Amino acid sequence: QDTLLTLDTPAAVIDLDRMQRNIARMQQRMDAQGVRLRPHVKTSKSVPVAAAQRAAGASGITVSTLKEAEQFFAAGTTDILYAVSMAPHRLPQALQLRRRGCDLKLIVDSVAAAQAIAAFGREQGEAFEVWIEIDTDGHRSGVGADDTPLLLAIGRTLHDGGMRLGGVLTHAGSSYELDTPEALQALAERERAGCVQAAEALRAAGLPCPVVSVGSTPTALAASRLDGVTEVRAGVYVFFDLVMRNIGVCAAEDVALSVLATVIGHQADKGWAIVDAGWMAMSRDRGTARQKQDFGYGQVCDLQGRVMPGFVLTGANQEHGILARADGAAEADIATRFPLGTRLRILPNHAAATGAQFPAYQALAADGSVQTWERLHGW
Amino acid sequence: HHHHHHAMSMQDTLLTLDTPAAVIDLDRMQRNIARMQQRMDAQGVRLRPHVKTSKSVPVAAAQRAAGASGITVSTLKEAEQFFAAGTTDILYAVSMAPHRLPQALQLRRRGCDLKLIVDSVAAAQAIAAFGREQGEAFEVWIEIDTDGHRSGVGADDTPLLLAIGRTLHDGGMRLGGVLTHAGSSYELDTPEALQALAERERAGCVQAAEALRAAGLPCPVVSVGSTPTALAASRLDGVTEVRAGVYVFFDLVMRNIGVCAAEDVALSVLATVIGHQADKGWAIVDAGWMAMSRDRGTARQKQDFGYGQVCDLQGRVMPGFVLTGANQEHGILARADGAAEADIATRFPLGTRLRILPNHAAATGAQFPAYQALAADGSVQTWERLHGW
Ligand SMILES: *Cc1c(COP(=O)(O)O)cnc(C)c1O
Ligand SMILES: *Cc1c(COP(=O)(O)O)cnc(C)c1O
Repeated sequence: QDTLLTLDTPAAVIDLDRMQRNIARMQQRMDAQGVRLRPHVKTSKSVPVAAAQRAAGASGITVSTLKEAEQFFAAGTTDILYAVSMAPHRLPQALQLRRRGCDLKLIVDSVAAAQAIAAFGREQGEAFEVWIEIDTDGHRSGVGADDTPLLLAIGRTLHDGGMRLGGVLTHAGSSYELDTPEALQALAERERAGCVQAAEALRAAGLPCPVVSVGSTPTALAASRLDGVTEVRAGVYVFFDLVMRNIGVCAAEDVALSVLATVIGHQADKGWAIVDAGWMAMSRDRGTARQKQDFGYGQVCDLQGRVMPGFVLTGANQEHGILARADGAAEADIATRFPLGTRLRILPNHAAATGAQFPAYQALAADGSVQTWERLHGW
Repeated sequence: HHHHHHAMSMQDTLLTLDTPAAVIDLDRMQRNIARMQQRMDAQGVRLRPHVKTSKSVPVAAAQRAAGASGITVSTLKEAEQFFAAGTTDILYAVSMAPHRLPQALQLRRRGCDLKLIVDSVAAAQAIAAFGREQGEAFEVWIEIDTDGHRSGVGADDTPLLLAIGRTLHDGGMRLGGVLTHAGSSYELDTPEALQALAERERAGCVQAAEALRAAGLPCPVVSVGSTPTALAASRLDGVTEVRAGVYVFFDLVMRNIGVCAAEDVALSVLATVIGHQADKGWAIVDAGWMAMSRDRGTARQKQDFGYGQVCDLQGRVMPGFVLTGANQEHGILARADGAAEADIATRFPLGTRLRILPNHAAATGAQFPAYQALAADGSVQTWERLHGW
């Protein structure tokens, strides 16, 4: 039996009970709202994590790279949305996946990218399914929600060009800057309204738009109503993290991903315990620094997963993390509290960034045993 | 010529690779390798490169061919990979955890001349007890704290030096030396401050070695270094070797510290423009923080490069454009000075390929399974690197 006492450190540990609670909470909310859940696997890139999301009721997946679409298709998942503005040079890759039987959907937000897809699709005999990305909050990519002329020009380029105009999507990722239920509820409504308005504008122009897809984890969990929406995309919620805790959509005790670390030394005068989880284990993500509670490079928990308020990783080098008091004081006799060899678990600022540092997760069962769940690295 | 014809037809260049990709400019890397080795040769000290920046066999092979002596690793997985590749002289330069002793023993039993470090009496007792139990005289160095950065015994803490040194020597282990790493050098940016810190690091490590020797304890190696202090030390009297790693590529944090120029940076991320927000002057690229890493070490330095400095396809800097924001798989390219470029779509057309210089070469490299090693002829070769532990 591998267990938390036998693993080498650092290790990325998924508490499966916490993961299952998070999976149930999101699926039950999307059912309450009358929409499908299309989880975004870029958080975990792991076949068994996505399998648990599908078993609870999810419908298809969202991926952030074509490498994830290859991985998940090779595992039997065919309903795949690649939710990053399509690069024309990746069209041969996308064509090969569709010819193989993957129902791979692409997105675009410009006439030039829509023309490149439709021209290549006609040449190769492929009616690509393409969704139009809508910018509903100024966060990133997308056609402005009131830019009707651009929306229609892209829609007619796809539809008149022989492609399948499959829907519109938006991602209100500016939700990550918010931290009150009122602000999140309001942004969720702006995301819903803007995505529904773009669908209605396509329809009113006689163009097909069967899918309306919205979501980020915080807006998924905050939306009061989702009229007009057919699916919500969310991914980080499967594990949560401290940035999500600060946004206010979970508690620290809901975070299912932690990094198992061993105490390898101390600086007694400074009240530091040095652990073997540095920034190569945690990642350089410091999202909580700009939030109302800064957790440094992570929140310390004991080996049982009990949060230890007031101890965080105040600093990190590549393979060394510095555990110390959040209150700035030099904990007296730090080595007496955390002897050499003590194992601790660190909750991450950002679950997708920390998970991508590891070749695999250690999925922790109720009996204390672990099973290794590989995940994807690279492109 | 069957092999020849098939090989050509399969050769990648910067035009055919998928993006993002981590590209090493081999000519720049070789200048970096030569420069550090020449400096250590001129000081009469060994260079023991730290492979944690690249974790790539052919990069360490270039360092060894240039004259390096052994390597430094940050994990036992690195020691396993490089020993399998034929590197026998390996220093594991992270405070040794007792639970890793069986793996260290197996590596030594297979022929790896693996050196461990400690900075505590309890760690030295654990190594000596296991070495007695297993019939192994481990070689252990004592880590010295010469600048307040991280691990190590204070250079002037004689009683703790001797306690640890005697625990190892009386315990039947080989007390092989002292080492220090003056990582506070990353907060400096003037040659005055760097030269003075390099002198503090040399003086403190040598002080500890002299105190052990004055107690009758062996201490034949004195090992110092960070890339900034390796490049700044005036003198290395009393030092046997210098360890440096990031110099093999450099990055924008090193450029800001002042120990290289942006044109010495050998690692860049190849990216494609996939979109725009013309009214905000944004080009959107397919290198987000998953490609660049979340490192923002330049944010506190004299020039903030956001998530990386934009260069053209030929690798030349495009002044004033940086990645100002990054999400997982999207980077936001825009003016450093916060003006909205007019006509951003004509400046950076959809499908244009760019190269992004990183804040931190070790952090960006770790995001990739492999580097694309770019030769003078524009040909690339895939150079695998290690991920995980
Ligand atoms: C990552 C992502 C999501 C899921 O949002 P999270 O807040 O990461 O759960 C949805 N849509 C798109 C386009 C994304 O990139
Ligand atoms: C990384 C490291 C080095 C090399 O320093 P760079 O500034 O990273 O070149 C040397 N010694 C130790 C102990 C290190 O961790």
